[PDB]
Amino acid sequence: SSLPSLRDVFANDFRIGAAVNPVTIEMQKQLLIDHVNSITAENHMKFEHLQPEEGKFTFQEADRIVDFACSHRMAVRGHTLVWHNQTPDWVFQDGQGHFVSRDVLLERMKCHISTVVRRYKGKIYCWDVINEAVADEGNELLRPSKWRQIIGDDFMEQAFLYAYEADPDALLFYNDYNECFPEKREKIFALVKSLRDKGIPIHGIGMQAHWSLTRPSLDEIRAAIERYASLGVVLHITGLDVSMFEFHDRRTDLAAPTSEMIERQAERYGQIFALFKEYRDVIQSVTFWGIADDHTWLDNFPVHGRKNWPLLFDEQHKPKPAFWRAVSV
Repeated sequence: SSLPSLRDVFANDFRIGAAVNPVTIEMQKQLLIDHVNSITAENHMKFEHLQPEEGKFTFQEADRIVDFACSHRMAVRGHTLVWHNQTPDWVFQDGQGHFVSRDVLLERMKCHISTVVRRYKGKIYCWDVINEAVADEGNELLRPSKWRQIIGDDFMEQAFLYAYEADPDALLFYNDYNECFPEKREKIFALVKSLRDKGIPIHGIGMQAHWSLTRPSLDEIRAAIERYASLGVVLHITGLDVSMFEFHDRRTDLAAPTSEMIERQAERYGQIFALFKEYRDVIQSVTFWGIADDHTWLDNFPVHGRKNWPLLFDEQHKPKPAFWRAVSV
């Protein structure tokens, strides 16, 4: 009513987005209409929800998400084309059950990318082409995956070129999490620099920002933004949430967040959006992975069956103290 609108507050700085599905669009419709000007599919544009079997395309739920966004003047981010998760086994197998060749997987990759991207061309302005290809642990640069194993390390080059051919007006993104821990930051920077230095059409880096109250520090976030911005790419914050639990905190029995967690989350969100507003010249969109605490994937990850309170609105869709600091930067 008298509440400020997130997209309006940040009109001059970046788009404000939310990850949704057909159910949460109904359940949180008014929040979305009042606050966001960008929408991402939380799951229904991943491989397994678009081509569950070869040649069987299931666009119904993704269509509903795109339809909602377009009927409310919201942009859409496409998430995601090539990922080591949520991809069916058929993609990598032949009739016998063995792994396909590099040429066969490339044909399947191109056909998926072309069919998916062409359908939403001119409604979807950018795509997370490659998701989470960098290793999250160890000394290696690249996480193992059947994509990488079968095609080789140039699978990402091919995926970007395929998406560019299908919609050359789209902004194409490398998207990843823990993007601000220095060791991983440098892997991501190295990987993207490598692709850009080969003329590969990668225009943006997606910072998932699945963050905690403590990690990463404001200094690590600032350094990552600058390190990524120095490549000349655009920056999207693609899956922002602020977990009430650190990585080591696998507690199951907390039925409400403490006054201290709520207060420290407000302060944390205030600091994060001040930092974003400061880098408004290179950050063009900030998407939350949800919008209110009645739906969050953090309820079940990394601990199944608990509850988390990661967003700017509570389960009753009322603004949290985090809301007020976020909009007053």
